[PDB]
Amino acid sequence: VDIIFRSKLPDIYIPNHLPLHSYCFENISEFSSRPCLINGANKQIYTYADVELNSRKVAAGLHKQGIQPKDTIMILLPNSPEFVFAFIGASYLGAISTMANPLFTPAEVVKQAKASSAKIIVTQACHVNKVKDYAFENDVKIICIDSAPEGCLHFSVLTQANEHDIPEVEIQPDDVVALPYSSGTTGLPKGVMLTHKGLVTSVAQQVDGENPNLYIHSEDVMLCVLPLFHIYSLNSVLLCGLRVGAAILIMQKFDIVSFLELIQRYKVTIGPFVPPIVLAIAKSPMVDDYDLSSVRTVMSGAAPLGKELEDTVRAKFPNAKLGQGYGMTEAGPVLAMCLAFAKEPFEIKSGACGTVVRNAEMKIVDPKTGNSLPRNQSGEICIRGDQIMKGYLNDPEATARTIDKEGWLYTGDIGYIDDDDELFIVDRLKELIKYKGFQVAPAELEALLLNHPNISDAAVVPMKDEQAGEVPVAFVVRSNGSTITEDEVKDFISKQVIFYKRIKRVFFVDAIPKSPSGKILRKDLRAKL
Ligand SMILES: Nc1ncnc2c1ncn2[C@@H]1O[C@H](COP(=O)(O)OC(=O)/C=C/C2=CCC(=O)C=C2)[C@@H](O)[C@H]1O
Ligand SMILES: [Mg+2]
Repeated sequence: VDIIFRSKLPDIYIPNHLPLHSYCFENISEFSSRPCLINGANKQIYTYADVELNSRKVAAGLHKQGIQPKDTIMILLPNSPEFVFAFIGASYLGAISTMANPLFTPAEVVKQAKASSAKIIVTQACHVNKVKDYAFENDVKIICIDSAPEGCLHFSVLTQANEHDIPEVEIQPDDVVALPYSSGTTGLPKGVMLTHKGLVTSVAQQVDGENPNLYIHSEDVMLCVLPLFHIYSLNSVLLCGLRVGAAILIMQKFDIVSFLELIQRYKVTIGPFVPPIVLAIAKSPMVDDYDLSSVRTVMSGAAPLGKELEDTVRAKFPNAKLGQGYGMTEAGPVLAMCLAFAKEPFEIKSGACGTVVRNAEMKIVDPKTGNSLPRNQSGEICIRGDQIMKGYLNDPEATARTIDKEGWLYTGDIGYIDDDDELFIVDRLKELIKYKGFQVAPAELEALLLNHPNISDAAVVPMKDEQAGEVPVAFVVRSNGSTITEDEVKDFISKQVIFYKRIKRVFFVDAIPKSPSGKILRKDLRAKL
């Protein structure tokens, strides 16, 4: 029998039959006039009424541009009001947003555009070159938020549409609304189908209930420095923020001065961070010149945090409850959330990544035997609930290997749950590398390396790094007679991938250690490194 773990919070009613926009704006009448989005770039403020109206206008505009229910748009933008309007606009149409890092290489953007069948790409003028040829050859519309080059439209073509022209639509709970990409537990990035039902469930698990797990209210100011094109910010900052009527303070890029100035100036109360930001707060001499006493909740997620950096937060944010959230794109994303963040807070331990969310089930499974494990025993973390993905787009085989027929998602993460129902992640079974919280799929890099005429075999694994958490490193077997150097391997990769996917070290070996099936012995390589 499976040994099942649950939240210390009771299950709540979740209205996950509601479309995502209907749910997130369910209580909008209570805070219609309140600030919703604050753009750090220009200090422009949109109210809740503004954001709902602009999203509806954009929905009508997208319809006019040919977006029908179940069609997909690609958002290729930094954090911005336009990102939000495009995302919520598509939701109103029963359509799908796929989201991508605007700093991706042309090849990376186009691969995702093709895989997702995006009909429109929403971007900035400076990135049109990345997609223009592909878009022309495939009649993909390009919409620019700043200025429109030839063969492109301006975003005003969407915002100038009449909100009353949103077509009648019957959106279903299992309809897809968001399509972030993730490599999951092995292989290449895949389209994660996140549904209305799924995202409503995930948001509710965090912010709804008499005692919400993550207590945020309509007088809070939440920093949005994490990228909205990744699921952590998209769900836990934007969607959760909207649901409770919080103000969301958007930053386009991290820089330490702007970060500190915005916190102090706007009296930021919620700080959703990742470990590199925590480390920057730890190290920067200028931090002591700022008043950070407004911050009442600091969360770290996306990568392990550690003890030294937890001490940093305590010292630098004297009024804050500090803790972690643990998510995975396929999981909706939140698996566990620090109960110190609750309206009636629970005691927590350092190094814990939270307690499994309410309205969900967790088990810990031994990879060797397949047996479910009791408390205080490490194994693979698995989760079950309405919040998880529908599956991978056009990839039932990968879906079947990732979520079983009893509804269990296998995370590829190793951890244990203690007597206080606190979850600790201790290792990663899956091949995924995390650079500053960003996914680096070694299979992608390995495919590139094997394409080189002078490389016989290759394996990409994480190496521990202070600044980035992990960096990708390559073990490379040179072809016979090859003299390819570390720098030459690095340059070959660097010309083809976004910065964070870059190989930081190459180790040249005679053979890549492999299992008798033909699979890389990655744990052995990590032990060596
Ligand atoms: N807290 C964590 N500690 C150790 N590791 C963590 C943690 N959170 C995520 N990870 C790692 O990233 C993987 C998931 O990567 P992915 O990019 O798909 O998703 C994410 O990283 C999402 C994280 C997140 C979302 C919402 C939120 O509120 C708090 C955190 C996990 O399987 C695990 O290996
Ligand atoms: Mg319906």
